[PDB]
Order: sequence, then C-alpha cells, then structure tokens
Amino acid sequence: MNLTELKNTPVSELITLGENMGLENLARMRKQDIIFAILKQHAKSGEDIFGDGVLEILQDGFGFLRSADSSYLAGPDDIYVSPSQIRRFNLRTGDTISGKIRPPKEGERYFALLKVNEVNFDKPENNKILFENLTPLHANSRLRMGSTEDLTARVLDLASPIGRGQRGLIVAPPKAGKTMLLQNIAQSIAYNHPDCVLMVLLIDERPEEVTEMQRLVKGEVVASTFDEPASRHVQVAEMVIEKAKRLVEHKKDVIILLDSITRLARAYNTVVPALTGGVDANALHRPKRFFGAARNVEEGGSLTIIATALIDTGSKMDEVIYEEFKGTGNMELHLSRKIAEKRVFPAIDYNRSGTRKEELLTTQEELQKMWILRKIIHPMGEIDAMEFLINKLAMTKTNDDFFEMMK
Amino acid sequence: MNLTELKNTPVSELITLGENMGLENLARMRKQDIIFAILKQHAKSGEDIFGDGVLEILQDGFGFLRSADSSYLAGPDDIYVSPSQIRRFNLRTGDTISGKIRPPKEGERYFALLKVNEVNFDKPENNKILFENLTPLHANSRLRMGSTEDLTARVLDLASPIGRGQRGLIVAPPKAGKTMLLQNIAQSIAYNHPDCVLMVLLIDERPEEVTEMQRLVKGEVVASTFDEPASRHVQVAEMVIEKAKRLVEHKKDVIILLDSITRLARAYNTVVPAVLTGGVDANALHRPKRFFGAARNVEEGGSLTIIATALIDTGSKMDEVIYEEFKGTGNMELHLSRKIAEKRVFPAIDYNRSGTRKEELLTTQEELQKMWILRKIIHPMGEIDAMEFLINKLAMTKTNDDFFEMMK
Ligand SMILES: Nc1ncnc2c1ncn2[C@@H]1O[C@H](COP(=O)(O)OP(=O)(O)NP(=O)(O)O)[C@@H](O)[C@H]1O
Ligand SMILES: Nc1ncnc2c1ncn2[C@@H]1O[C@H](COP(=O)(O)OP(=O)(O)NP(=O)(O)O)[C@@H](O)[C@H]1O
Repeated sequence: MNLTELKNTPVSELITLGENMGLENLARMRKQDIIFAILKQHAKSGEDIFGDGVLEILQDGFGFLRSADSSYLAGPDDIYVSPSQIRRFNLRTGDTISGKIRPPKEGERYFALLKVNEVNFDKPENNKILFENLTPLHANSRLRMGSTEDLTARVLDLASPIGRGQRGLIVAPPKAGKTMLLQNIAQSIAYNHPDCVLMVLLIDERPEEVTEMQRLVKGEVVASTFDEPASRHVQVAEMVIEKAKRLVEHKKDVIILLDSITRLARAYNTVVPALTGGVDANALHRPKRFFGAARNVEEGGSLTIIATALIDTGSKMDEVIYEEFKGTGNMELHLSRKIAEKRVFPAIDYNRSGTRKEELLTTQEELQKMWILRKIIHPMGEIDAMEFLINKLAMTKTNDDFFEMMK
Repeated sequence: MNLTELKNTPVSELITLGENMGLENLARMRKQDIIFAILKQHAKSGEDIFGDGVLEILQDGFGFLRSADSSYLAGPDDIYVSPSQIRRFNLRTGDTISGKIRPPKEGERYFALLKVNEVNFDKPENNKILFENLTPLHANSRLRMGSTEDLTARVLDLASPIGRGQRGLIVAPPKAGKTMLLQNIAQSIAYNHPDCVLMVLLIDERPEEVTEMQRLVKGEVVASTFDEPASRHVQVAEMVIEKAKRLVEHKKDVIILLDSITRLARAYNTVVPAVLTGGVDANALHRPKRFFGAARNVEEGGSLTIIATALIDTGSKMDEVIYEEFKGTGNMELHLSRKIAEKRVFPAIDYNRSGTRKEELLTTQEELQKMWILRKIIHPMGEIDAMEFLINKLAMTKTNDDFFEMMK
C-alpha cells in the first residue's frame, strides 16, 4: 500500500495482510522480506505504490532511501535512487525523500523511486549547506523543562538550562539514572516543545533497552545494538547527523539525544584505518565532528545535541574519550553514583553542572534567582544538595519555589 | 530399533546387540559406526526405524538431523534431509525433527529422512522468527532458586535475581567455584522450573569435566573439548543457540548456561578472518556478542534466558579484552572473588558488585524493600566479610525467615 505505513504495522498484522493477498510462507521471513513480498505482490495498481526514506548515496554515485523504522539498516525494501535522480535535484545524503516507487524490472534487485514528490518536506526544486551557516552561542531561545517526574526537569532548569542549539554533555557513571534522565528530557521536549524535531540516538545498546525508548519517545528513535558491528554504529550515527543538518538547512530546530558519544567513539576507533590508551588519536575526529555539529544557526534554525559521556566504567578507553571531550560542550549535567547509591533520585551533581552564557537563556530576574540558589547550595556536599532541592521544590512548581522560599 | 534409543545405550550393549545380528568385527569401531551397522543391518523389517535430531542446513541446500548426544558432531549416523523436504515444511536450521528414516540405497552414504512426524514438537505444517519478536526487559516473570547446597541458590536470589529472559554474566576468576555455581543453578532450575527448557553449553572443556556435568544436569548438556578445533567450538554453540531460538518461536522458555563466552570468543577469533586490539580481531567479537545478544524476554510469550561465564584473571591479555567488550551487554551480573575463594567460603559472591537491572520487576515491593535494606547493611562491608555475614545469617533458616527473623 504505502511503504512507511507497511513498515509501521506489526509483524502479525503484516502476515495476515500478506495471506489475504494469497502469500503463503510469510511467518518465517524477516519483517523486511515480508514487506517486500507484500509490496511486490501489490504490483497490480497503476500509480498507487508510495515510498519515502532518508537518502544514502554510496561512493559509486547511486543512492538508497533507507528507513528510520529500521534505524537505517540496509534492507530488501530500500528504495533505490539513481545517479541521475540525485543529480537532477541536487540531492545530498540525509535528504528525506518522498514519492511514487515501483517494482524491480527483471535483473533489478530493489524497488525504485519513480518520481520525486518531496525533498526535505519541500518542493524538489528547492538551501545553503549547514557548514557555512553561522554559529551563535545558541544561548538565545530557551528549551524549558504538577507531577514528580517533573522534579528532574525542574532541577535541570536550575542546574543547567538548555537552549536551541546546545552542545550538552551528560557525564554519567554506571547506574546513575542516565536513561531515565534521557527519557525525561525527551518527554519534556515532547510536551513542552513539540515544534522541534526530536531525534533520540542509541549507540551501543541492549535490544530491550531499545524498545523501551521506542515506546516512550514522541520522536525518531534510532538505534544500533551491541550485537551489530562498529561499521553499523558509525553508519546509524552518520545517517542521523546528516538528516539533522538537512533539516537545519530548512530553518528547523533539531534536537539529537545521543546515548554515549563514548560508545560512538568506540566504534570509530575500531572502524578507522590505524594510540594513547587503546584509542587511536585519529579516531576521535569524526565523533568530535559529530558533536561539533551542534549550534544555534544565525540564518535560522538550530542543531542541539545532548550526549552522554559514560564515565567510571573501568575502561581506560572510555576514560580517554571523556578527557578528549572536556571543553567541547557548552552545557554539562553531572550525575553522581553517591547520590544514586542513596536512592535520592534526581541524582544530579548541582555544583558541577551548569551551562555557558546562562544569561542568554533566561530573564534577568530569573538569573539572579538562580545565582542565590547557587550561592546557597554551593558549600553543600553532593548528596545534601539534592536532598535539599527535592524537599523544597516538591512543595511547589518551578516559579513559586523562589517567591515561597524568600519569606 | 529407534535411532535415539540405539545411541543412548552403552557401547558394550550395542556390540552385544550387533554381534547377535550376524555382524562381525565391530568391537573396535567408533560407537556411531557401530550404530550405523546395527541400522543398516536392521533394514529387514521395513517401516520400523524412527529417527530424530536438530537440523543443520548446509550450504548446498540439503540438511542433516544431528544429534545432541554427540554434541551435534557430524557422524555416519546423521539423518540426511532433502532440499525438497526443507522447502515443503518451511524447515530451518535449529529445527527439532522427528519421524521415520530409510537406509542408503546403492550410491548414497546416509540414512535419510523418509517421513516427517514432528517439527519443533508441533505438527510439521504449523511461527514468526526470533529476530522479529519484541523484546521486553525480561522482568515480567521471575526464576527463584534447607540444605547448604541451597546456600548458593539463596545468596544468588538476593544479589542477582534471574528472570525469564535474562542476559546474565558470571564474572569469575579461576578456582572460584564457577563450575559448582553453574551446577547449582542447573539443579535449582530443573527441580524448581521444570517447564523451562534447560540447555547447558560447555566450550573448550576438559573431557572428564564434560562427563561430570553430563551426569548432574537434568537437561541438554552439549560440550566441545579443548581437543576439538575452534571450528568445532563454533559449530556447537551455533547449533545450540539456533535450537534455542526455535523453541522460543514456540513460546517456550529456554535457558542456556554457557561456560566461557570468552572461550567461545577465542574460538570465533581463530576461525574469523582478518585490526588487532590485544590479540583479538575487532571483527571477531561480533558473533559471540550475537550469541549473547539473543537473550531476551519475548513480548509474544516465551523467553530466551542466557547465563554466561566470563573468565577473568587468567593472565591472558585476550581474555581481559573479551571481558571488557562484554562489559555493559548484560542485565544481570554475578561476580565471583578469588579473595572469598582462597579463604574457603564457598558461595563466594562479591555481593556488592553483583546485581541485576530492573530488579523491581522481578520482586514484590515487599521483597525489594527487604533486599534494599540488606544492601544498605552490606555496602560498607568488605568482600570476605560480606559472605561470612550472609552465610552465618542464612545458616539459620529459609528466605523469608531471613527478614522476618532479622527484624528484631
Ligand atoms: N528519577 C528516578 N526515580 C526513581 N528511580 C530512578 C530514577 N532514575 C533512575 N532510577 C532508578 O535507578 C535505577 C538504575 O537506573 P538506570 O536507568 O539503569 O541508570 P543508567 O545510568 O541507565 N545505568 P547504565 O546502564 O549503567 O548506564 C533504576 O532501576 C531506577 O529505577
Ligand atoms: N558450594 C561449594 N561447596 C563446597 N565446595 C565448593 C563449592 N563451590 C566450589 N567449591 C570448591 O572449590 C573447588 C574448585 O571449584 P570449581 O568449580 O572447580 O572452580 P572453577 O571455577 O570450575 N575453576 P576453573 O574451571 O579452573 O575456572 C572445589 O574443589 C570445591 O570444592
């Protein structure tokens, strides 16, 4: 019917969709092959088979539309895109392309994009590239964050506010609520800021972890799992960032939530041609390139990346990578095992967190309100400081917390 | 008679049987060669011979029913399955195929599957692939575990709750009691969860070590010894995992106790072609990470739970790297300590490094609280001190008696 609608129906539903057409051996095939079979045996209409995907142009000059639902995993139901199709519309990889597709002529392997209907949600005939847009401190225009889930989001707003175009590092040791934090920021971005494109990127992950996120986030959730190779981790990431750049080129605000930059860096280290502690010096280039991408764009739009830096893992290499990303970001949230050990579960190291150019993300009144909060929480130890914030915040909502705790 | 019955009888019995069918010199034959003789010679009463095993589809398109009791080692007495029989039934490598079998005609080499009776213990024409079932966090159902054997099983239930579909990692140094721990979970699972399919998979093992395990475990014990090739270590593990996946596609709970994923990993590393990192091909850790990756709790029912040892402290650079690359992959981990072992305290569990993710899903709020209180009182305690204090406090009664008889 409609490829993406196909790619988004449950496997059983797809199976009984196939059998209703007369397709026999479907149950023992990969979801993609089932989709192919259904798409192929629906070759009975005239102008009625629609496709879409993010474009990936391989070195040999031809391209492939790949699907977000598959986290851009090369598959049988990839819509092929011709060199002469990329060239007629100045298409570059990352381009989200929509339109009519068609079965393979015999000798052909893949379904083919027949006519280009839409590029990047715009007329195919229509943009200055990301790399020559201007980079402001993306501190103007704040991304703000009843219930107790909103307690995390309220400490953040005081500890380390986020703007459109931030390059944030979530510095997280094991079991400190790194994931719940991300789920929270996601949920908060969805309710509060539905105007942004939300991309959650999961790199070296556990399969079950993946589907947990896929079921919470209102946005694009893309993932490779630890049982795919470094090549794939790299691929998935590089596919995401480009998609993000094309969308900024259209003056959108795009927000990537990255689970481990550090795992991503692992991948590049194994994938790149031939050290400081396991990790090649040349390797970190593309990771940094990726993080470096974040920016508020003067010409309009922004790309914001919040990435977790996994810390305290007993890996020399994880450590080296973190060292190597100090100073790159312009926000940090620090998570602490001590605060986690005790079950006090916002779990932020207040005195170690904070974003740069706070003043641009904030009304003058607020900033001064924040400075006294900081003045008072400063000498408190990690654990105290959180316990003190939760008891005082839970009484109210963010704003009235200061009025109330003045006199 | 029936192929499985024939190959589950002692060799002397088989020679006796065989001699008394007119079959000369075979006392010095390999058992399987003997089995082959007894079949080929029992080809008198036609339509009696039944056969079975796990299917491995080879590159050319035909397959072989291979048998768990030789740890899926290719043999004269493997049942040839035709390309057409695979196509007729949607058959897949890992399938458990029963039926009737027929002797080789002039110019073949194998008994052949002539009639298919059961496939995966269901009707031969009756299931969606592991790879597209959904993967909940493996905590919507628990697998719990007054003797001193049960000491281990209890200590385990407070440190590292296993649930249907866990990817557990047993990190162990040498002589730290990992084999006996393995044996203890095995016994705790059979006795306690007979509904779960238990497969114990041993890689690169000493021969007598195999036999010992083969005789304690109520369930499938497949192994490959250090005398067999890396290829063979790879073969056995791949056959076991595939069978596992196949049973989950039938809504069953399979459990794989895997001994030395690092060994499994060493095997792939020698078998996998060409970028080195401490001895080990980066490329190489893919297939083991895959083996482990498969552990999941399936949404549409059934589960694949996997518990694997990672060897550590062997003074092999390679073993260390393997362990690192698995750091993070699991959702339970039980650490063993040489420390606690040297001092002969046997349920030698580093309780403070052990634990599983999403505990809350494997326990009742009452249980979790009790457990969280236990963790508060153990945290500042050293490695050796902590088990002595846990054993001498469990050496009173059973599990709930622990807390109802500690809350003084
Ligand atoms: N905001 C919260 N409120 C209550 N409990 C929480 C909160 N955040 C995390 N936890 C819990 O602490 C646990 C461990 O969290 P988890 O999501 O595993 O952290 P993590 O940093 O993702 N772990 P890791 O996989 O090592 O990175 C949980 O099981 C939680 O329930
Ligand atoms: N629960 C227990 N009760 C009594 N003895 C135990 C127990 N667990 C381990 N041991 C003993 O510790 C010994 C060696 O244990 P074993 O299970 O062989 O270690 P291992 O982990 O298999 N070593 P290796 O295979 O070289 O890594 C014994 O000989 C034991 O008796």
